[PDB]
Amino acid sequence: KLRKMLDDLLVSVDHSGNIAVLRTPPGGAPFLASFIDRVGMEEVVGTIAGDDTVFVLARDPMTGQELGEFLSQR
Amino acid sequence: KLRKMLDDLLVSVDHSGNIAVLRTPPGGAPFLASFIDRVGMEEVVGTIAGDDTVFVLARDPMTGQELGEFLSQR
Amino acid sequence: KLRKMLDDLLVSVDHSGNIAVLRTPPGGAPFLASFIDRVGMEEVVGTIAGDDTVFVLARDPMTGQELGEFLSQR
Amino acid sequence: GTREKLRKMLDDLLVSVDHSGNIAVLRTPPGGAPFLASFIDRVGMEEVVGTIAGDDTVFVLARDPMTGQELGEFLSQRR
Amino acid sequence: GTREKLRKMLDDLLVSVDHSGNIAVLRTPPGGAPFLASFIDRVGMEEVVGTIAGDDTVFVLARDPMTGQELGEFLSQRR
Amino acid sequence: GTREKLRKMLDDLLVSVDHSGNIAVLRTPPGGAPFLASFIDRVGMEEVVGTIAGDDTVFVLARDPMTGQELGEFLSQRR
Ligand SMILES: N[C@@H](Cc1ccc(O)cc1)C(=O)O
Ligand SMILES: N[C@@H](Cc1ccc(O)cc1)C(=O)O
Ligand SMILES: N[C@@H](Cc1ccc(O)cc1)C(=O)O
Ligand SMILES: N[C@@H](Cc1ccc(O)cc1)C(=O)O
Ligand SMILES: N[C@@H](Cc1ccc(O)cc1)C(=O)O
Ligand SMILES: N[C@@H](Cc1ccc(O)cc1)C(=O)O
Repeated sequence: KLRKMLDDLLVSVDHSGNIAVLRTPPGGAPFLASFIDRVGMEEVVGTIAGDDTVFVLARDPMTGQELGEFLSQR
Repeated sequence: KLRKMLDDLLVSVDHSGNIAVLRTPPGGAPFLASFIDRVGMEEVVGTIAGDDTVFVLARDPMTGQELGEFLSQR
Repeated sequence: KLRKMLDDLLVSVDHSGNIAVLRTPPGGAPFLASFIDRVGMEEVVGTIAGDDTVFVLARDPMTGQELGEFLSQR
Repeated sequence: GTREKLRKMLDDLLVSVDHSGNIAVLRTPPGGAPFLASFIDRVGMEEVVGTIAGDDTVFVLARDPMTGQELGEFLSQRR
Repeated sequence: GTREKLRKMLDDLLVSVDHSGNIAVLRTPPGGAPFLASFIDRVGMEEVVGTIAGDDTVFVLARDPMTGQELGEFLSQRR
Repeated sequence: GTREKLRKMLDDLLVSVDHSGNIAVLRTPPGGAPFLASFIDRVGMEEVVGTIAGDDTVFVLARDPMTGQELGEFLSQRR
């Protein structure tokens, strides 16, 4: 469950333009991001995970702030 | 040849705003992206590869959709 | 010091839209990016590092060009 | 606390443990290896010389004379 | 099919093979190591305890009593 | 020049060196392991079979019969 992953891994959410930024604990980004990819959300154009940072690309016309609010809401 | 790399590695292309998103098979993103970097395309501001996802940043005024169409066309 | 890291690691800076792109020597991206993260700059929404490429997301209304100019200026 | 945290990390991320020679091999779910390995590093195991995470695999190097197997067992007992 | 795919992977990604002790070391082109290693994991080699990919290098741990060299040879013969 | 560059790399990135068996283990600051390891690869050490970088850790495999320790010492002497 993404909801469960998000309580353990989502340290914070931020945004700018079409991107939602998710912060995780150290090394957490690929574990969280690949789980997002498996959910298969239509508004999620794609994700890239660094070490502690995920960039999630929102499908126009959704903004990165809206997208990040939906992930933070879970 | 990028054309050849793209038939073996490009599972799909997507976009939003100034970003083209390329999906690859598992672990394929850095192999595909670094090969894009070596091509040296003026409209490609840069790329970042995750595991199975490449973000390619299009130079304004080109959009991520146009850029992704040119890569998908190869 | 970020200033010192930037002379050793910043090969070039580029931009498009809300993103500043930093190029590093091979494998340098996570070393440079995590150091940016530790600085904690309010306009930096987040960073993701690939191998030789950092994407830095600028907080609206700052552009990726302005942000990249401030990093290049250090 | 650190121990309760390690135990929960291991329970949620450690799919299996294996070994060969002085290496213990941890398997995780997809993307999980840096998350798990980062934390292991942070607990400060004297018997661990170091770790490297891939995507779903960690190699944990055992400090001589300990073996990869013994390392693995130590970790399994923390679950 | 899996074998034809492994063979093509190896032909296109394996620049060289080397070894030391219980480790086989695969070299790839730039960025190629996770692509190759992911696939190796997926073929299910019983003689492989696990793999870790860097950027252009994979370490493949051989299951005791097999050696890194023997592993390498097995892989070379699949090309 | 390559040597002055290696020396500066090592001085700035090598927090510590350790070993077990045929592996030398390099510790770096955060994110530093691919930067350091890339460069090591590029200097062409005959005694190095290969390297893999994580985030803050590199495993350097020593070419038989050299040991992880001896490798480490060689690198320490370049600082
Ligand atoms: N936040 C960036 C930079 C980073 C890289 C390595 C780290 O250990 C920490 C941060 C990323 O996750 O890609
Ligand atoms: N698509 C993201 C997340 C991801 C990370 C690890 C994976 O194994 C799979 C997907 C990326 O490539 O960075
Ligand atoms: N520039 C991209 C692609 C890349 C990946 C692996 C490399 O070795 C080089 C480049 C990134 O840094 O993610
Ligand atoms: N098991 C290897 C190879 C791998 C790479 C990428 C993957 O998505 C999956 C597996 C590692 O974790 O490095
Ligand atoms: N060979 C090592 C170090 C390396 C890191 C990044 C590179 O781009 C190249 C080499 C690895 O694959 O981890
Ligand atoms: N030391 C391990 C685990 C690790 C992963 C991510 C980190 O940010 C820190 C440590 C490695 O370098 O792979």
